[PDB]
Amino acid sequence: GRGLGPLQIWQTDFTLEPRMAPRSWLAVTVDTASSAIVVTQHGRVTSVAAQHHWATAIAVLGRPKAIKTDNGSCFTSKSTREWLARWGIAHTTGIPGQAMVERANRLLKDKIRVLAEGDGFMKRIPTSKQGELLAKAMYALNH
Amino acid sequence: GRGLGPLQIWQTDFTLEPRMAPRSWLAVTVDTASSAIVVTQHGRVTSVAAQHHWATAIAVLGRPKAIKTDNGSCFTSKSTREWLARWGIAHTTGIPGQAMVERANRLLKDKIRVLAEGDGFMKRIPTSKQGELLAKAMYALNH
Repeated sequence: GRGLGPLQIWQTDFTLEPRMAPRSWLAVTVDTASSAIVVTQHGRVTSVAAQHHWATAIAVLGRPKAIKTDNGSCFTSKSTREWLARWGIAHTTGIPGQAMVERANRLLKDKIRVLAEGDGFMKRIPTSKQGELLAKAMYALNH
Repeated sequence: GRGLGPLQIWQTDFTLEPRMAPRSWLAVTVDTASSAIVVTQHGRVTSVAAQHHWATAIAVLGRPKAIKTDNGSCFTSKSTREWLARWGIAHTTGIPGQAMVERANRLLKDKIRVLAEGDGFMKRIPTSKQGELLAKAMYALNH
């Protein structure tokens, strides 16, 4: 039960991280209630990538009441609008307001760099090592 | 803080689900403290698949104190033993004891079937639809 606790509102963004190429587009959600982050990697910034990301974020965090994004085409497309309506999730792009996800993006890229360099990867992370490294970064920031 | 709450012990298993082919091996963790489930799909049952799965489960659930599995080769290999030691996670295969993960396996396969059939997929789920369907099943059982 929420009671008087924080409203179930996420912020979501994409951030480009070449250390994670070829799937260098990181989709990042921050739960504004808890500050928990979910991150997934994607080859291309698309509407369907956003939807795949949120499907995973819902599995992890539960179904939010609302999601805040910017006005990027992957978020304002008919496809994305319909996907969010299917889920019953309200969507805002703010006042024509997401400092928390901007912070998450920076903390995540910094952590990825630190972990990668720790493993001796000074440039791109080998593809076979990326999934666990990304999960380690998410763990590091959440737990 | 745990206080007097349940110990941070997981149960993990693999279960084969042809509706999810070609990545029909589902790695399933249940957190015995909360009954939360994490599921990932894999093409082959291997030590590294187990490790990839747990990396994701740690991102979602936090680092457990211990994990219970059976004596399958993917769990008792030198590779897996070393990976768990790297993380500082105790590993048991029990008394030469994981009813909760067996229940999770059944609830998950039943839910996958229901969701798939709801979408009109009476046999294998099209590959492009599997990730979101699996995430939906995980959501359904956790939230």
